[PDB]
Amino acid sequence: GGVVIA
Amino acid sequence: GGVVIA
Amino acid sequence: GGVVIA
Amino acid sequence: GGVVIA
Repeated sequence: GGVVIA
Repeated sequence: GGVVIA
Repeated sequence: GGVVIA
Repeated sequence: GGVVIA
């Protein structure tokens, strides 16, 4: 599970 | 370039 | 599990 | 370049 702002 | 959530 | 701002 | 949450 995760969140990426890139 | 990329993003992987796996 | 994680969060990345990059 | 990249981000991996795995």
